[PDB]
Amino acid sequence: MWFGEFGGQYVPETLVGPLKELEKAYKRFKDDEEFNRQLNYYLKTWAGRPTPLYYAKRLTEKIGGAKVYLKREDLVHGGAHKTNNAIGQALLAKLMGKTRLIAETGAGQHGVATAMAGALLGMKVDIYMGAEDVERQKMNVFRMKLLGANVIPVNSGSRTLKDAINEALRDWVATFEYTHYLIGSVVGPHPYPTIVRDFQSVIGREAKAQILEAEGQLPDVIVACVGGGSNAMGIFYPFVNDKKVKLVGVEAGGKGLESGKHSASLNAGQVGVSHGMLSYFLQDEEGQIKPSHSIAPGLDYPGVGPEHAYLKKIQRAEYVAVTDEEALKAFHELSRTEGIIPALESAHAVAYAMKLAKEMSRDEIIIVNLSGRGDKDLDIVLKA
Amino acid sequence: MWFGEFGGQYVPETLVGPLKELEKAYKRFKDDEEFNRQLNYYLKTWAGRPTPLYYAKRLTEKIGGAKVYLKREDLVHGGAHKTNNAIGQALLAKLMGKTRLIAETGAGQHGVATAMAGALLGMKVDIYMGAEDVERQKMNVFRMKLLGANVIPVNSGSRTLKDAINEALRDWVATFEYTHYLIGSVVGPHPYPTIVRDFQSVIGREAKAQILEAEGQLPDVIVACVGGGSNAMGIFYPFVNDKKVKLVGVEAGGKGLESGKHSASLNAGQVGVSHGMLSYFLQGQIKPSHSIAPGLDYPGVGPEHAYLKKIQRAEYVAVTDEEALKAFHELSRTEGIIPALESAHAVAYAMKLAKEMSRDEIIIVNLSGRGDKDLDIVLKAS
Ligand SMILES: Cc1ncc(COP(=O)(O)O)c(CN[C@@H](CO)C(=O)O)c1O
Ligand SMILES: Cc1ncc(COP(=O)(O)O)c(CN[C@@H](CO)C(=O)O)c1O
Ligand code: NA
Ligand code: NA
Ligand code: NA
Repeated sequence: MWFGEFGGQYVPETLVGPLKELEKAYKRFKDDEEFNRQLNYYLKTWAGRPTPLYYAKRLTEKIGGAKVYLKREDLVHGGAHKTNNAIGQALLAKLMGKTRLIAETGAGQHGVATAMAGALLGMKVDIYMGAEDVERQKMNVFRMKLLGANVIPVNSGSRTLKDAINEALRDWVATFEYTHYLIGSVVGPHPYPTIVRDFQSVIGREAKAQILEAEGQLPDVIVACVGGGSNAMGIFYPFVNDKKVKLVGVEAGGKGLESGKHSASLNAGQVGVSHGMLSYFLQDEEGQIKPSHSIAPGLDYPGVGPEHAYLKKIQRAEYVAVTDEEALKAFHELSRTEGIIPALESAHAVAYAMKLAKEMSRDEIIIVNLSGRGDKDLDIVLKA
Repeated sequence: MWFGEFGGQYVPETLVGPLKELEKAYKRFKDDEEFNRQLNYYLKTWAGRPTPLYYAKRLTEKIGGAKVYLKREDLVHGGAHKTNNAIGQALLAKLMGKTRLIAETGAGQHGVATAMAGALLGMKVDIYMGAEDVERQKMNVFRMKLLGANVIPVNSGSRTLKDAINEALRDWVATFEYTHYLIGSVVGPHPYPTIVRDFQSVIGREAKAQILEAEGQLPDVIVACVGGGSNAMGIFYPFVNDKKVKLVGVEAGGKGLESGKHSASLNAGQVGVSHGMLSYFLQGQIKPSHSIAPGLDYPGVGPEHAYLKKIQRAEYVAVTDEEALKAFHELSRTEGIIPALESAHAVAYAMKLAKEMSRDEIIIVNLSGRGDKDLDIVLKAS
């Protein structure tokens, strides 16, 4: 339940039962032969795993310091890492006898991933999405509709991701006998932070085998963007006990950390409770969760998962921020230099890795998690 | 040079030297270990090959006949099979000492693939695109620009794909010393039909190993959409000498074969010489095609398909806009895969064919691309 002081299960009594049933089923199926056979079968044949590890040679030589490798989650079916978790949980839900999936989404990538997994397994899918987010994600909303899902616009509160989560929790209270709430990041009440990290850890396990193949040794640094924290936990987790491997999480710096328009929960937030968890949140003086800002629509969650709060506290991982400007610069740079158009979320990680590589030796190795592709962001990049 | 009577190299004398230089370079490099080292390295680590072969269980059960497997070229970097050929030819060009790639594109996928390959290998890229196509492919034009390529609108003729090819040929004639014309399908003068097919044959080589792993036997039928014909040749070619494997190419039937608003060159075209090759073309003058699928816009077809049709090694059919759009929706809802509108033609035909076959028989459908590029077309139609 806990990662030191962070995490927990801060929910009404009506969700204790459902969460207990979920934890029970997860413990039964996580190491089950048939569950893992099916999961790996879908990840391979439908999602296209393993994704490659790409040496960005041109980008590396241009900067003139450390080698930059890219873990290519942009190539997963759906165009982002979210699919890995969507399949895992959707299959778990099917084996628990559930017939319906609900999920929140901000950027729309988790919504699409959930709609895809639901279609694959023959389940109903309703996606809760803040009305502000529906308005700016027309194409992802259309993708979800083509996949057979219904997108439910959320008009309560600030009409954003935090509000979508609140409506989904309210739905799940009444519908849990037949509905699984498919949370999309390492957030929410226990057991969700643990489950989502476990279903994304395939990223790190592949990346470890692939870097040993390419370089014969573990990397010096792993860099990943951090919204709620799932792509970062996925690549980090298999290296946590390799003590010489530095772990760097990159939050959205927005218009700057001192501007009050960013999504850097670990950097600038405070401890608090929301969505069932004790973690870091951007909060005002009256304990209200604040709206976050980022040019990357997927770095929109005002909190961060408790396992990242914990890794920061024990100083196992370092957390930094990169601005909208720096992320954009990286979006263009990677597109031009390596012929890969990254998601704006992922461009934050690329932006930091480029800064860091310049300060490091040519013998050293950085792995960047490229959490998604940039096709979804083309209009945003045009406008900025 | 020829596939039966089809193909050849019917070009002005100014193109003969350049084509002979390309032929010689290709013969040198095609089985060279060093060339193949670099090509396989980029296909694996950058493009993400091999793509999976997926058993569409829900689609199969619903139809109630043959097993339907999908070769997942939708998962290749860039979202379509075009990348396989773009990398192979861009690398060839690089090794020949060229500094610039030019390419035609209609739908914009070959344009993007060429832009990506050029960015990867440090080569200038100019994409010729008919002004009518530039106009309705806003996002692909923008992906190309983000990738560092210049898009040159074509305002001559009908301002579509055939005219882009004409302009690119005029450019290449002048600039071939340092420019490679990176043709996107199995069309044009020898050696292009052969080169493009060879660079797409990885699709079939994977699919063969994958179906032997999954089912312990070769498939009964392979189904692929046919524009110029590259994704179909890619998956077909490694099975040509497996006598019991049926090969089915699916052309764009458009508004219906009787309407004359389609792109079914093999079904309803006439044999003739154009773009340096003897093949089937729609027409007395060659006309622009119609299809809901922007990628099935070439008025002609590759000469190797003309040949397979004539010897009856492959069967060719047509699927309408309406049927393709139905299949786009069906695959999205039933399997959670949004296909390209081009590929949806193959899916549509495969669904018709599977119904008539037994439950132990196997169809492989080539899913040539993903449908993200077609979302606005499908929004307007539906
Ligand atoms: C491509 C990509 N990369 C990174 C992230 C950040 O999330 P993570 O920190 O859980 O990986 C997201 C989040 N996207 C979420 C939240 O808005 C969604 O609902 O789609 C993403 O879409
Ligand atoms: C996804 C997809 N599937 C199929 C085809 C048909 O081409 P083929 O028959 O050469 O495979 C295309 C063609 N696309 C070409 C022609 O317009 C282009 O310039 O982009 C495509 O983009
Ligand atoms: Na792959
Ligand atoms: Na945050
Ligand atoms: Na045609």
